[PDB]
Amino acid sequence: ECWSWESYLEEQKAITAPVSLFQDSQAVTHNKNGFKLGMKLEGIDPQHPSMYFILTVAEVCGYRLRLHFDGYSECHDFWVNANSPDIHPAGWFEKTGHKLQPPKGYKEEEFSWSQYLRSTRAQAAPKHLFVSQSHSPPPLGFQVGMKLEAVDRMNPSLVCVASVTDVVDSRFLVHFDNWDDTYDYWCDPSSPYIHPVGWCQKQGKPLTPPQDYPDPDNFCWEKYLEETGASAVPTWAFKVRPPHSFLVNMKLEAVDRRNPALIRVASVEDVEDHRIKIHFDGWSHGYDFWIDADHPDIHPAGWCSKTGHPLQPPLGPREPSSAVD
Ligand SMILES: CN(C)CCCC[C@H](N)C(=O)O
Repeated sequence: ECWSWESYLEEQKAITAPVSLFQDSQAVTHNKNGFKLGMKLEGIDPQHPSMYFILTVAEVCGYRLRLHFDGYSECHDFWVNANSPDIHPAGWFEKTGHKLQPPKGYKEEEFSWSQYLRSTRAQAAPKHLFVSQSHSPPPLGFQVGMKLEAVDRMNPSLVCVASVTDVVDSRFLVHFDNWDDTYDYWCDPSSPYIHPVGWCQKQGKPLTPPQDYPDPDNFCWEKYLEETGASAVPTWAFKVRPPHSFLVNMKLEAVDRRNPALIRVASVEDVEDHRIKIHFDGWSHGYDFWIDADHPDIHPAGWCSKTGHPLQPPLGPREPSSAVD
């Protein structure tokens, strides 16, 4: 009850990033978190986006939850918001035609929700909590098998030959041809990271062809499209979003990248058209990091208070790891 945004702003002569700068999903604070400790469900592996696993609610905190990969090590646990599009209710993969990576010890054929729930004596999280159940409209113009050019987010200076390999509700999965699946990332039509076939060519940018493509220097889209019999995502399907309007020094709240259980008071350290650099007030600049303006883990001031999540105040002066802020 002691720390408060109101007096911090007066003390610092600062301003917060207006709620209007965030996506509705990042700002909404009046939804109830119906998830309960022990409930089971399905979800994508954040580090291997094309794979689906059985997950359990290991912890609830405000509008967030910590999920655990059944049968596996706790080191894989991760946090998501209750309105996350990356989780689905029990039975979702079977209904949508997706494959499942069963719990440790199980074979994909030995898994059955009904029996599993009995063996574990648990309940499945009710369906009415999921925003994504594949009941909504698919992304206009993006179908499994189409080709496009996309930025490798792990190596962002590369624009590469890619394919759509999955579609779930209003989002699709970008995959880099002949490269490892862990480079995949879910995306939507307004993403600034995707471009139609030929973009690089009109921009003078070098295009990164499929891994080990014969005579990589002579890569030709027309040729590749004939070889694969695949079509390119149509140009009209791409509807890139406008650059965000966050300004340097605006304050907000952001999940700690080192200990995701925590959320800290933060400031906009720097900006790009679609990214912002986060600085945790009072902490060393060595911890500042870049992040997409639409990332689900940044929120407007007051989010923690309204959702019931603890908020870490600025680090005290002269403390270890601090910065004369
Ligand atoms: C195109 N992209 C999906 C992969 C780029 C990999 C770069 C480098 N060989 C590495 O392995 O880090």
